[PDB]
Amino acid sequence: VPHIPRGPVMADIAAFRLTEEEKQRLLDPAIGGIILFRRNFQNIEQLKTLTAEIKALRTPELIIAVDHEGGRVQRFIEGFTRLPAMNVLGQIWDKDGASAAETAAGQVGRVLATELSACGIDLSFTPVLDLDWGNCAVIGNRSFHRNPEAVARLALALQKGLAKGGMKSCGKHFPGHGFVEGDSVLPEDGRSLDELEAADLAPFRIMSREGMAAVMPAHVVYPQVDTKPAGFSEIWLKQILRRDIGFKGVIFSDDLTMGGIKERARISFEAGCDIVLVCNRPDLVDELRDGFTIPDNQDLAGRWQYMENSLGHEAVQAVMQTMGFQAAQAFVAGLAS
Amino acid sequence: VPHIPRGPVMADIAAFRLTEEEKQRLLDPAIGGIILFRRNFQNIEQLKTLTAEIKALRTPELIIAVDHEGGRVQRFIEGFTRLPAMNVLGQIWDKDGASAAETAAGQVGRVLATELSACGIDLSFTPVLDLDWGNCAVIGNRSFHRNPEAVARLALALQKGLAKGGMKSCGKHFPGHGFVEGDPEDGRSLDELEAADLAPFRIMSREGMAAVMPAHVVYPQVDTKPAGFSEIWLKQILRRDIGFKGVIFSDDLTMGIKERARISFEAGCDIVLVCNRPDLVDELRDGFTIPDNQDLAGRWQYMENSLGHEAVQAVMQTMGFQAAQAFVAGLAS
Ligand SMILES: [Zn+2]
Ligand SMILES: [Zn+2]
Ligand SMILES: [Zn+2]
Ligand SMILES: [Zn+2]
Repeated sequence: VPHIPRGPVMADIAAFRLTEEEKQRLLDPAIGGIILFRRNFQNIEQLKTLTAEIKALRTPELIIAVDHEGGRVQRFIEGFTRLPAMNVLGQIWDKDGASAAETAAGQVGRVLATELSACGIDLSFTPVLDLDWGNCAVIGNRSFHRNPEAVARLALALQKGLAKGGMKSCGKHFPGHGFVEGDSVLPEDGRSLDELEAADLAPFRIMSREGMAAVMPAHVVYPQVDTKPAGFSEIWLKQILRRDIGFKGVIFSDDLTMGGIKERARISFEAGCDIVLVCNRPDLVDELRDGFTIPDNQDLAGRWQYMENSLGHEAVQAVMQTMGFQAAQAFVAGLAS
Repeated sequence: VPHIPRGPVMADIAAFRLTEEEKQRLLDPAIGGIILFRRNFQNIEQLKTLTAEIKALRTPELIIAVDHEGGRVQRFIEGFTRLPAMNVLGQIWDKDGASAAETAAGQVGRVLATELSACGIDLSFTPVLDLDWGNCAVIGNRSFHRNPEAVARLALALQKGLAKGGMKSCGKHFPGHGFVEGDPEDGRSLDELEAADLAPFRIMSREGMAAVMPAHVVYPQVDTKPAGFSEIWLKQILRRDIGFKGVIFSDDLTMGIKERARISFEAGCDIVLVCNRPDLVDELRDGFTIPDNQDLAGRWQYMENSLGHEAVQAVMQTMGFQAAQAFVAGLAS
């Protein structure tokens, strides 16, 4: 079982089980982790088998992630508790007050993460910290609330729940996707940095302070700060996110599928990304990995490691048998109806 | 004032008033219409001035469109009635029953179209006929309902309202954007789409829907080309099988351009949209051959607003319209 450091590329796979070609690809030093999609999911039993065999290829084990937010962003459905859209928690905040909503967000996080950890998943790419300005359809119900104070506190409560199911969090989309319109393309947020500090960046600050492991940048240009999109901007990622905010976690790149690949990757690392995502294009991963120079980043190993699931298979299966977890499942299922 | 047929390209503009360069571009025979966005809107007074000067360049007048659906897809805010997201009407259907929800959809259509016609706009790109399978975030609240029967009936009621404000409708996104994840491939069979997602498109086409926008989605069991570039979807299924006689607008071709345009026309689109990239419109239009389409002129004409300058301003003064505005405003709060 080869001992290889986790590389700075997050790739993906085609269907329900690894091909021999995928096995060889995932052994390349360039690769440190995998993102799964709905096309990789048939049922719980099959997913466990898939994650186990990904994990087995090398050490430290490849990090496995998925987009389980809730509502209309939940890759794995059959055998999982159906998760409410995050705005449902924003609505509880409005109706029953902040305390009830925090408690509810805690439960949602616990159920979401715990069911994924049972299947060998390390991390869910959640929460959305984007504010509901009432402008962006693609975000839409995925946002907790309009108010940055509610988004922050519900995001923290969700994160505590996620940690009870073994997972860290990944905030998105830095520095804020909520103000642009998004219903079709690369959109423009025309506001000043001061305006974003007052609202959209506040949850990112708060979450970073409280141990958020990772961040995904917005596919959005903010011309008052930089004409480069956030994912390709030294200003956003190094000046603002690292130095000013103090964030020590992973910065994922923008999806590099959109020079060529290699050039797109180099620009992302230069802008300050730790890891680059390359999805639905194993040909580009092949092109990228051949003769690839792993850029100098002594912080990469620890950043990957921080996202490893803290819970073992058996401890999570055991806690899923308890009355307390079953009650959490029923509660969370009820918020999704 | 040049007499030029409306070409098969729908282009756009940069800001609040036409530049001299945009005037020259919009005079090119390739262009037949304009889509406006939020960046083109400051207030009602300025919009009227903008549409008037677009209209004045040539005859027949360039068709002007906009994405006013409701909720988080509503380009023009200040001075307009704020429109509810379409799922709000789906929720009324569930709570208060189909009849209340149809009545509500009627009012929303009327207010949406009427306020846009007052500003010189011809068409809103609505309704979304995509089903709420709970899969697609980009559609999200923009969909009426999960059930194809409710989507169809609310889309019909909305369409009747739109016609009272002078507008035809444009159903989207054919053959159905609701099942894919959207935050892309729909892996289902044609039989599965006939059973649900295509039903509203059939119903709406049967009841006189004038236009359709195809999905930026590949359905590999029917064709590995996306719906917008598929002879199978647009000619075999939409024209011959369904019997649709209206406009097929392309999806946004901004992703060379000439080749992308040719494929869309060959696949069966009437008109191609090219947005946020006036450089690509320039590239496209230079030495452009307007493809053979004897139905194009009449298809454009059918989308012209049916109400005049005076007629719409007059109906906006009536008690009945004011009541409609208040009702619709209330659904959006
Ligand atoms: Zn669309
Ligand atoms: Zn985006
Ligand atoms: Zn995203
Ligand atoms: Zn789409």
